[PDB]
Amino acid sequence: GINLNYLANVRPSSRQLAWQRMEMYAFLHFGMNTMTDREWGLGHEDPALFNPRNVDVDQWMDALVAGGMAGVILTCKHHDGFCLWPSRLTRHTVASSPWREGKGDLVREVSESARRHGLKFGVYLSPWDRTEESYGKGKAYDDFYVGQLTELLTQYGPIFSVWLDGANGEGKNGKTQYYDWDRYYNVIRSLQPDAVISVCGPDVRWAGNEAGHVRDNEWSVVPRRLRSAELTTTVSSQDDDLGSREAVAGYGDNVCWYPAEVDTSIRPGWFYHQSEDDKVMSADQLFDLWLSAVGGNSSLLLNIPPSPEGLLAEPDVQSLKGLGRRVSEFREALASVRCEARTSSASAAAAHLVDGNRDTFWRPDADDAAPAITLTLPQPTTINAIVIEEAIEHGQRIEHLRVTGALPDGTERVLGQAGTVGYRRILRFDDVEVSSVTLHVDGSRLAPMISRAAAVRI
Amino acid sequence: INLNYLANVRPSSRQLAWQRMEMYAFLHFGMNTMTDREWGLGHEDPALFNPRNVDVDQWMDALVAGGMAGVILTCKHHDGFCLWPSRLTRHTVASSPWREGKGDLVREVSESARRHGLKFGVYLSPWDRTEESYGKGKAYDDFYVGQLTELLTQYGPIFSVWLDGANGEGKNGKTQYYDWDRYYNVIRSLQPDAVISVCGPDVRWAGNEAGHVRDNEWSVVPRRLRSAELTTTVSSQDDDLGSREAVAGYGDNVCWYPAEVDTSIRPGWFYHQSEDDKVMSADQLFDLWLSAVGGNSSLLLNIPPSPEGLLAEPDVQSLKGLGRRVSEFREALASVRCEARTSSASAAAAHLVDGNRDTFWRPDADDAAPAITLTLPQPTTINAIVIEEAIEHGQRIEHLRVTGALPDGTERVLGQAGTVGYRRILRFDDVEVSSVTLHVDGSRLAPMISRAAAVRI
Ligand SMILES: C[C@@H]1NC[C@@H](O)[C@H](O)[C@@H]1O
Ligand SMILES: C[C@@H]1NC[C@@H](O)[C@H](O)[C@@H]1O
Ligand code: NA
Ligand code: NA
Repeated sequence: GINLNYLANVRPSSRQLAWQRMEMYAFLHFGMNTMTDREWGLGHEDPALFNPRNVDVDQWMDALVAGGMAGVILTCKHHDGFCLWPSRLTRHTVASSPWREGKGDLVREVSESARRHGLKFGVYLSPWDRTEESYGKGKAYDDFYVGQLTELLTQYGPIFSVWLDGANGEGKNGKTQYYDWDRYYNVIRSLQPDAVISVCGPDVRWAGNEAGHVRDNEWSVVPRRLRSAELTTTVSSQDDDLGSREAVAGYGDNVCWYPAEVDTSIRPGWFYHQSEDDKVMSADQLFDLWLSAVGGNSSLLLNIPPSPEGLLAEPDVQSLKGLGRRVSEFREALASVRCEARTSSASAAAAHLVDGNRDTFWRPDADDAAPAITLTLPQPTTINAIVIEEAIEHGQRIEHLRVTGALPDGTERVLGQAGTVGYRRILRFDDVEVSSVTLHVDGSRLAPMISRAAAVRI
Repeated sequence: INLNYLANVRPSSRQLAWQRMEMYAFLHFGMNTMTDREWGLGHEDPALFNPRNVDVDQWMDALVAGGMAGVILTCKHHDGFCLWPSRLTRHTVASSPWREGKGDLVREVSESARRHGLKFGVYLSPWDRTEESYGKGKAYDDFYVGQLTELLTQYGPIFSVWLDGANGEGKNGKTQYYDWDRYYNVIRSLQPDAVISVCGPDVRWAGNEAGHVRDNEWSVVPRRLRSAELTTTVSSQDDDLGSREAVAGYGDNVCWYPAEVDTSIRPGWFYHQSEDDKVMSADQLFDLWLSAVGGNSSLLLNIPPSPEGLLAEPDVQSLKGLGRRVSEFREALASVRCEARTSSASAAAAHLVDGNRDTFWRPDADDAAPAITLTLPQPTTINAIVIEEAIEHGQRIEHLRVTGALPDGTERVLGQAGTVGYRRILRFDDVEVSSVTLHVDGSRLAPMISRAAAVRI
């Protein structure tokens, strides 16, 4: 009652695959709310309030390179409506502020610094707008919104992500703006075709919470309706199960590649509050989050907000530095781990599991009824995770994995189990000394294609 | 008019990769080959599909000698006979005596194209004169998506899915409103790198099937053109689709949708022995290649195999001569020595002459007369200039005048063109010159030019 030949062959586009390989990148919420100490601004704030001191975006970018970020998404306009560049379409921008004597352009500062530091740059441009007078008027706000997309996507170099937040607090009897999303997506495709359009867009799906929670099973192949879920019995982005066989079977081919992005902040708020400088996630908590998301088929978008004194604050910088060192050490441990890989079938391809090469993989024969990989360590070694990666250019297929370990006395234990793998599963467990592990890939949609398997000590 | 928008409309990665193929082949083959028809009536007996000695390697060798980059097979034409054993119908090769009923011509072509280094594409006719669900609405969308799913998952990477808008039902036949959006989700999800062509958003049917190339071909056109073959009107046939006058009213409702000129080596698309004396010559095919690949148009050239299983000798000879003339042109081109000088931004003049498609010259924004002079080492007989825009970043040139400085120090106007886009090849009579100057005197914002050359074809 399920079409595996379709589901098992749904694949990322070029832009989705390149985005997936970024793994973790940063959010920067900065703007009028940094000055008023707000999470949501009421709107119509006086631009005179936007006077941050000593802004030094290279300090921001140095910290994000120390945390191993692949890129940065700036809030160019948040829901309050204040624009961080001198848009020709509104006076509610940095050109009406005293910052840099009215001659400032923070989108220009950030995008040029990001480029010098080897970080890709993306833009957040809030659909909801509490200041713009055309908002709630229909086509007039669509024209304004498209004009501001055109400014951001033509004047600031390559854009890797356009992030379209669905949050809207108009509520009961407030303004109604039916956005022309289709029109917006033609603007973004035409002007930055390599960008991913995220959240209220077709390329990247909001994981469904903002607390850093990661699903036990995260399917990148989901009903196509989820691309509309944030745009205006219901299938919602927050649902735990979006892509099981049970959930998707009745949609047939009305399914697509729409992979999750887990967005969360290093502080309780998105914007900077000095009151929260003792509530900054530590390096160890950030690394547990990175292991959970980037080892859970979810890209990680971590926000770190600059203060009204122009900097990323010292606790945040320390946590970023710590996170980048933990991830650098883990990636070197992964790259350098040695073991002999043996397989249940197709032994000629076993070496593709342990070659370091994300474009080679092992695929069991179609009649291998118990696909498995055994990784034998050079001597008894203490491990506490396995890492497995599917060659997702060709689809996402794994549905269950059981991991067993053979201990040095030759007895065996089950170390852990997982459902989905996708871009990467990092299955963690208690520290255990083993001579070998066996990954039993005992549920899959058609034969799985695995580009890496490893046993490691985090 | 909004030049900051229009001058920045760009191809997607798949559209850029497709444009770099330049020319590739169509193979119209199937039931109509056996019935000697251009359009089949439908419900033909599969026993009539009995070609002798089908040898797809003979076809792919001939396409490699013609310099094709890939091949698009008619997997199912309007008559509805399928060249692979689909599970969705019995109107296929499985019900024919070919290959004792155990054949798959889509497999044979796709595997032989891969062995020959040719990309593979699929033509799957939306109009179907046999399939029972045609005209019922969603039941035909289910059949059609089933067949896309077979073709896009069983045969390796697919570079183009070619969705013909031709339909001969007429006023009292069957009515089928295709679910195009559903079809595009199927093709994007199974073959994301494929370009969806004709009745699709990635590649635009040029609007004739005679090999005619527009004087001005804009890849940036009103977005409504993507729906023009899907059912004052704007039509794919209009000579002017993208001038400032035609597009200004549309604002941002424009997109990148580049033209493909499709035509056949014979008067018909399928093989007719009667047309064996009507095969275009190598010289005719190479004039068509210069016109289209020098006219911001991809060229899709059909060569039809016969009921005897092969591309016929005149076709092979024409393809061979075409490939020889193209290779000689590419070598005359890579052989030219010239110094480039520019009107502004001299630091990037060398990007015009480096052979690198990813470097370009762009004049300064206040250069009022952008120009390139190409000086030859000694007087040299030429008869074309080649100029390419860096189309990854958009299409901007609107007019070009080419002058020649002769060895006596006098000068002439050699020719003029409007658009450039991927490549303009501007041809003129043989002339001996010391240098040429490409005066790019109309553009949407500052143009970005990745190649300028003067050559003798
Ligand atoms: C990333 C978060 N998305 C919801 C929005 O309401 C919050 O203010 C942050 O921008
Ligand atoms: C390529 C041509 N497109 C129109 C169709 O009616 C013809 O038979 C050919 O297939
Ligand atoms: Na590998
Ligand atoms: Na160049």
